[PDB]
Amino acid sequence: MDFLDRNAAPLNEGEWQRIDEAVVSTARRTLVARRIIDVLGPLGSGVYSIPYSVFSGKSPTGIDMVGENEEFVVEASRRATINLPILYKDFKIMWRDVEADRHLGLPIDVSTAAVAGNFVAVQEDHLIFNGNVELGHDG
Amino acid sequence: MDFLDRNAAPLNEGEWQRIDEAVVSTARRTLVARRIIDVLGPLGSGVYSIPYSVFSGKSPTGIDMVGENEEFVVEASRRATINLPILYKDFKIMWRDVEADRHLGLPIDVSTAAVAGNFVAVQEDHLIFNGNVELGHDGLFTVKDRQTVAISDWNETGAALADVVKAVGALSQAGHYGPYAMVVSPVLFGRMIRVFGWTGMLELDQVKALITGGVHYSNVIGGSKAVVVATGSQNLNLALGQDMVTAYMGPTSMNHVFRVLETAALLVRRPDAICTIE
Amino acid sequence: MDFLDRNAAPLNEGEWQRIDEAVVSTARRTLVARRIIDVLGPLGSGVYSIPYSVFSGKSPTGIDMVGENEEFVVEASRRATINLPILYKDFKIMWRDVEADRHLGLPIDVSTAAVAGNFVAVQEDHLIFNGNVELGHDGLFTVKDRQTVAISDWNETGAALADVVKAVGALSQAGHYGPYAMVVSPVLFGRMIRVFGWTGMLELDQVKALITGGVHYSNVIGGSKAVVVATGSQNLNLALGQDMVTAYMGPTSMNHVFRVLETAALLVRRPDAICTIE
Amino acid sequence: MDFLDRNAAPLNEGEWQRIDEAVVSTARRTLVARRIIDVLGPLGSGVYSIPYSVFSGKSPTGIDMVGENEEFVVEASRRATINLPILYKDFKIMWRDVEADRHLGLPIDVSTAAVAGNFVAVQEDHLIFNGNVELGHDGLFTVKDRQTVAISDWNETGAALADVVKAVGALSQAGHYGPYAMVVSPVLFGRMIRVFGWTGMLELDQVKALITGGVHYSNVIGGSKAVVVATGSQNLNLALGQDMVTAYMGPTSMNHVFRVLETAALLVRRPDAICTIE
Repeated sequence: MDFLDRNAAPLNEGEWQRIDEAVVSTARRTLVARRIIDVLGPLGSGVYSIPYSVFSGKSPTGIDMVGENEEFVVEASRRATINLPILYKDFKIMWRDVEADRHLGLPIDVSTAAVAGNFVAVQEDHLIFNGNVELGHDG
Repeated sequence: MDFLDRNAAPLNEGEWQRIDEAVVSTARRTLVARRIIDVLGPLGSGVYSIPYSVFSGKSPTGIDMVGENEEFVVEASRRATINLPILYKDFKIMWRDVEADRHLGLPIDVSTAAVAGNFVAVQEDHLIFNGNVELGHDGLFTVKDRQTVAISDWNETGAALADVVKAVGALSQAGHYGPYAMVVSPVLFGRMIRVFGWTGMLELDQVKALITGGVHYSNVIGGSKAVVVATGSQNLNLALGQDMVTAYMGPTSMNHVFRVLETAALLVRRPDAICTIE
Repeated sequence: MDFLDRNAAPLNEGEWQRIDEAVVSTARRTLVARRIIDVLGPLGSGVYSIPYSVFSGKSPTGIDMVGENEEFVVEASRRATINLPILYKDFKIMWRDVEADRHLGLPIDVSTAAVAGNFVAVQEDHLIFNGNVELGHDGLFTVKDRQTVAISDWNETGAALADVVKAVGALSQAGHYGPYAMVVSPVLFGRMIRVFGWTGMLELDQVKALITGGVHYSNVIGGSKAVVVATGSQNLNLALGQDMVTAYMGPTSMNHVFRVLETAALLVRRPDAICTIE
Repeated sequence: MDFLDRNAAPLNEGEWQRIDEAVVSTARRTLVARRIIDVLGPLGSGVYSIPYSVFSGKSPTGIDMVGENEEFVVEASRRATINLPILYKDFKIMWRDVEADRHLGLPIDVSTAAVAGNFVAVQEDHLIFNGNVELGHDGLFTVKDRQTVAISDWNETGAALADVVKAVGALSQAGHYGPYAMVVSPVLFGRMIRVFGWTGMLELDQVKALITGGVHYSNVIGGSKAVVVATGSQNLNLALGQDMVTAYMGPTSMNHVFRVLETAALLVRRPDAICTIE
């Protein structure tokens, strides 16, 4: 992916792997929704909005030796759409800490990244359960 | 030149070539001044200020069989220098539209850049017609030496031709023969679209036949005003420092911010070569 | 573009050529909007929805001697997105004829395909000009921030020219200079054909001298109304997904059913760039 | 093409050619219908009958997000078939005149051939506009599902324009947008040549601006009647069979005798495309 700048930053891959693992593990601890609800995708950055069918209707099932009838199609009661918001939060790693890890081996204070991961995970859950007014997302 | 980060923005040069085109094609649409007033330069970014002569006065010409007296030198009624400000506006290509180009193929919404280019061009015109108070510039409606003509009620037929004739009168008496050009606020320009007498053409066609440099219009000029110019680099020029260009500013937030900028200013070399009808 | 089964119909490619030309030669003779408004793309099949930016309102341009203030940023009045509907109608080639009139030496009767192309281009116009209620598409005659001019009684001479002048006033006041274009209901267009003044040429041609991007009519515009549009991809685009094409739909009985479709929507990028005379 | 028997006539190629050119050119000067109804074919030779379709009624049009409903079909409302009669007239060339025009140097008299061509073409037009009872053919004034408009007194100023506006209204209601063409009896056409009024143009030139397919006159439209046609091969056709040709038909006395023949028939694919003003 292009948008994700990972080369102008000073941090090595041995830092990135720690930071991402601290985010992933903090999410997997924090989240409730990805227990009750399955992940779809992931789809990449570029999908701004998704078309999705609404079924919301009760209809029978076919039961015959050859199944002549075609009454039994599942009907999309409405084929609506939704736009995918960004949830984000931002955190600083001090230049002192970077230069320390780059000479003295003192590891980055990735607890910042963990705190950001926790806060975005909380916002993900809040979006899912409570919805949001301004985005118009029903929850 | 290095002050514009043509390689630091994420955009490929095809997208640069679409963004510059989406600026230039709205500059050319929007600008009136460059149709009236000749461009001087462009000079490059470094030219922070320009000295210019102001021949506001009149002084006698010699006539002699011998050709000896030296009183008959032209002065410069004042000499002055004017500073070129930066005109600029910022347009903000949001980051996920880049990925939507990268993978969904739907190209970038450069219409932000077009709207910025329009806002820059409108500021260029606004500066040239009405010099900014804070910078202490003067423009064609603020120059104090200029000719003036009392505007009539152009709701009457032929009154716009009459006032144009007055303005060509005053310009001629100032020593400025044509070709004149004129710019009209659109509330009057609409009133110039009438049949005139039985002459078998519009009143505007009379004015365009007399004002052979053409009649233009802009909402930049206040309502019920017009300005008439004895065209040519002899009388007015528009200096360009850096001609209108697009410059990056790095990422601000995740989004990519770009600046459209131009440095230009009006030097009124002959303040008697202008009449405002008002 | 793969979902159209050129190979599953019985028709050979010469018989496809016949019917595609039968569609295109009826579309060209009826499409207005593609002559008023720029085609975006076409984006290709099934590009289901398009994000776009609406730039109503204004904010100040920066003029300063050095670039130090970041307030001067372009932001849309809203980020927006629109759903591309399908326009379609079907026609049913009878299976007998496909080898009956073959041995009459008749080329396949394409007449229903022409009728389908017609009804497609009619629904296209009806969507673009008049919007749609069910899909919620706003059209040129419905978008709420547009300019409006109260129409004069065009039974007078020059009244239509005066209303066109009013419309170009309301567009130019908003900073949208030409080339404009106009589309008029034929009940009005039939009264714009008048000899004007002593000029010896038509009021409609005076308008075309002013509205240089062209004047047109389509019966879709109900009653006495017209719309004047500041042309160009900066102001409006016709979004095309699937450009108009014919698609096979398999047998039915043994008769062959064909579909003609296009997917298109109106991108009102600038509501203020439109004025309706009504 | 055995029935032409061109070798059995005495005439050489240069003697024959002018007889065909005399026929063809007078047909071109006479055939009104082929200006406004498209020729189909010509087909084979003499082919006895053709199947065709009537698309009466007006199904709605598909605007939908998915394309689901299949009701939007051109519903072939009823099948039909028609038989192509021969139209013919015979012209006769005396052996005395042949010999005089071969030894006595005179050019061969062909003044009969063009009169046969004329009486043929006038019969073809009378067929197309008025049908034929004995064959059960119907024409533009006799097809049953056509629109009608009550003709006003075309001695009043503007009456013909107003009635054509009514007819174009009715065709618009049928969903036939243009281009329209129209054919008028001479008694009315001589009433369309008036100054329409202060509009300053002939009423006929108003109608020609509204009826862009052109206005025509013909003998076969008896009395105060006119017809308006939503042109194009999707609404009407003329099917020729054998396009107008001369056949040698064997001596009587020593006089050579020739036949001019035609096989055209009217296909009324959409009886709603026709309005008669009567």
